Amino acid sequence: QVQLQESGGGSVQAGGSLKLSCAASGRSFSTYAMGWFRQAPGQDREFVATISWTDSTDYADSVKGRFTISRDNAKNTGYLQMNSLKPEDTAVYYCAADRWASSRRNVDYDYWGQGTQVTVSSHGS
Amino acid sequence: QVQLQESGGGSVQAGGSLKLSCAASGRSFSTYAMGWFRQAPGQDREFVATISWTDSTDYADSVKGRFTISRDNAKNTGYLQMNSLKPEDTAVYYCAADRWASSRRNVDYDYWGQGTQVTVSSHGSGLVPR
Ligand SMILES: [Zn+2]
Ligand SMILES: [Zn+2]
Repeated sequence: QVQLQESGGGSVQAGGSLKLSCAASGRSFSTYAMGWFRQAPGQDREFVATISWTDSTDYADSVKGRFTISRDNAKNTGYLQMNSLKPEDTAVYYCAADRWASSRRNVDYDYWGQGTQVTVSSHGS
Repeated sequence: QVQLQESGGGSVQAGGSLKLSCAASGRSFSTYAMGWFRQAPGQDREFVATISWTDSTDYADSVKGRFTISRDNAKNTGYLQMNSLKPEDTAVYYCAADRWASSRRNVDYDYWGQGTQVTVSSHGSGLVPR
């Protein structure tokens, strides 16, 4: 089992950047896949990116070329670098982990953080 | 002569990251030094970082190892990547440009943006990184 804690959220101008971190506590972090999901109010919790135990990555089409997922097993930490942020990215961002799956389905991850709020302004504001 | 506009500011959790951009309008952007300066409440506009027209960099001791200044001459844009943000970093951040400046002095830069606000939460709100 792992416990996860996200950090790095904020409220930024469109086109800006943020970096989210997810700090894991528990045994065998290197054996977990890590996922990022996001939920806007009155919307379903959606796949953003995942990284496998071998650093194989997967991204939603909506964030390809803008977001980068990574991990540092020595720090038991995962990261989501978010560049060229858009108002469509506003949401609570959750990190999730699982040893038995590495998919784009939220039901396939059994360990979740509490979430970090990301807010992005309108375009050209 | 260039016109500058900063973007990318915001409010962020202590320990987080931002990236500020400075878009320049005008001729010969690649011939200008670009500086970032910041003004916290009750403070003067202080040097943060500069990049010369030959890509030579200079950082304030308070941001060395956390901030990275860069430029994209093809996009007439400069950048300030800010990692491991601290409450000490809360300020209005200004970009400045000059063809004839090789100093940390705000009087050596003749072209200024209007500023972008950066607000970092309290130290206590930050986690202990591994
Ligand atoms: Zn599972
Ligand atoms: Zn000058």
